Amino acid sequence: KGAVTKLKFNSPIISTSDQLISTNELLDRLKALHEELASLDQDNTDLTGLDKYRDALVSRKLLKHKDVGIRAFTACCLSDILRLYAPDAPYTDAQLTDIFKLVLSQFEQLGDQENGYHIQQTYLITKLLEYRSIVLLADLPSSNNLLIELFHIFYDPNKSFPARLFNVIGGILGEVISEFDSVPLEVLRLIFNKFLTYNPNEIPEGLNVTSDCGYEVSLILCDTYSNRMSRHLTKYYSEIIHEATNDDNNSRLLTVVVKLHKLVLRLWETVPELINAVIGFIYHELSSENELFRKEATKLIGQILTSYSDLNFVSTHSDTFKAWISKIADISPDVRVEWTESIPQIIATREDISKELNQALAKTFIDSDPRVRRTSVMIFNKVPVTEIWKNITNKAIYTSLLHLAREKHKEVRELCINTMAKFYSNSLNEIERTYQNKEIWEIIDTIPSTLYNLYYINDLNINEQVDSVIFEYLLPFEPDNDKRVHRLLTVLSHFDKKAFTSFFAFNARQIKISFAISKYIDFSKFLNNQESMSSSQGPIVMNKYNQTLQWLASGLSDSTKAIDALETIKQFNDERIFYLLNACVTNDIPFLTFKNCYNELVSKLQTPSIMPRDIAKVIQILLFRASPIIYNVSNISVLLNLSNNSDAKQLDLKRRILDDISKVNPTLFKDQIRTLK
Repeated sequence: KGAVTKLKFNSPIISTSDQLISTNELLDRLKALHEELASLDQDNTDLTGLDKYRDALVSRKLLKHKDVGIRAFTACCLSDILRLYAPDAPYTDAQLTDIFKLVLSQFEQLGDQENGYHIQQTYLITKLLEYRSIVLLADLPSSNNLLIELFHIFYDPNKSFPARLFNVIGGILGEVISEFDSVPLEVLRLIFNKFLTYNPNEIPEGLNVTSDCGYEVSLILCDTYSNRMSRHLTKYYSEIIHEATNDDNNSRLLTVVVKLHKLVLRLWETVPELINAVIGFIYHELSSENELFRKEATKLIGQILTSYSDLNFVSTHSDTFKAWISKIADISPDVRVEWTESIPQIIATREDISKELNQALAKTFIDSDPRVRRTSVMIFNKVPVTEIWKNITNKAIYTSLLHLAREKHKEVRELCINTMAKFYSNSLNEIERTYQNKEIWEIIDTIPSTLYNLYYINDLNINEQVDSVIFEYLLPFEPDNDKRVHRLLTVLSHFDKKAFTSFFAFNARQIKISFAISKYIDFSKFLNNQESMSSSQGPIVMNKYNQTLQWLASGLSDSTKAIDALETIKQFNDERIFYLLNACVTNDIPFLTFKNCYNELVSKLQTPSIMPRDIAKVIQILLFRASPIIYNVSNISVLLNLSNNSDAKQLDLKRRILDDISKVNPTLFKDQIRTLK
């Protein structure tokens, strides 16, 4: 009881009828008492001649005093009283609650506008944490309520606390909760909901210095006090699902589970150290009876594998990861698709996995359900070709791709043809060849040959597709004149006998179709003026042109779409269009000017019995079979011996091509030379 320091303050604080103390005087006195009790040392101090104020600083007349100042100083004085006397704990539970219920009022006022006493309030919250005198609130018959109130004060939106106390607030709420074993679910919501209600990088502005207390606090507790929050996180997730399931509403469980997943997703992006607390639940969700939950669980893990994190998932939670990829055989196709729909992002976000993916995708490309196979081929469409050759490298993958080209399913077949097509084009204008990647090229080089084989199954639809596709990726109409032949050879490089026969056949028809469109216009210009409405060939030519238009419309899926197309063109009778069209079939035409007349021809038909749109998509795919593309000026490029020796895999092609181009009929060939002599 005897020390070196002693309380110097010895003035009345309680105002009675006999002896009263004005507000100001009492305010100043409490100020002195406060400033002194703060300098007093815990150990070396009398403390004996202080009890007088111990029983005075609890008078309800002061705790609920009008003037905020008195209550402020009183709270500061009490904070030190608990400090000094500690651990003796002088005040009883009753008196203690009245004090902790007053301090909360201070924290509440600390958020509101300055009452001219924030300094004292700041000292309160700070000292109450430094001396750990705030934990005393944890061991009370009303700690639960005081806890909920404590959090509501800081997490109160209508409040505005300085970024300076953020670290302090996290300490208060941190130590106070670290004393609880079963924190009210109400408190948990308030703490976790911040990860959902507040999401940064949402509004691209100038500084984003806005910041938020509730959020930062949640992070402090989930980071600094993760060891104690993880235990509660499991309770929260478990309690929520529990509450929503028993809920009279049968359409709430699925709505709440989706949020929890989003919460976990956010937690993993901020504090992936707590995900281990509820990682177990998810694990079983995947193999849960209800597929919906399995679908959501699969989608969740799929989103986590695409979010930035200081920690690794497949490394930390490998048990669940294997369960994730194990959904490639899930009974529910929806779960399968939901899975395959995440691969694109993952592959474009990480390269960590290149084994499980190739093993799963291999089965996904041959799954019974068409939906998944479609979502599988979509990969080569969404994710860039580059990332494709880098990540996936499985043999079955490519093979299965080109395999679906001959599949009965249309929607899948169509998408496939187009995909594996553009893929081939981009697989040559970006990725090169090495001593290791060439192991799979034998599949990408056989693509052009494959497409041409589709002409054998004989199908108006397929044929049209192939035609439009080839001249869209494989053999383009740009950019120069040399590179065309260069690639034209790289395309015909890996070609089987059927590929060539069909290749040449597709050309042998071009000269015939050309002889048609040519006359088509010669018979179309029939109405350029009165000629033989019933004179010359009127009764025969009419049925000549009318029966010739069906010829070029017999190789089209919708013949009734062509006969009406060219028929309306006959109605227009515009010499212009007739010129371009005719100037695109007269054979022997500079590839350059061809692209000019063609491009302008299809563009002039746009936005003019039905929309001309059809006429365009019909005449276009009709010209690819008519107009000469490969059998033109390209002859000179190949005519010029680009090789003096070696590279025999090119000379044989030069032969294969020219040898056939000459077989067309030298009927006109051996004539030019004669006129030249």
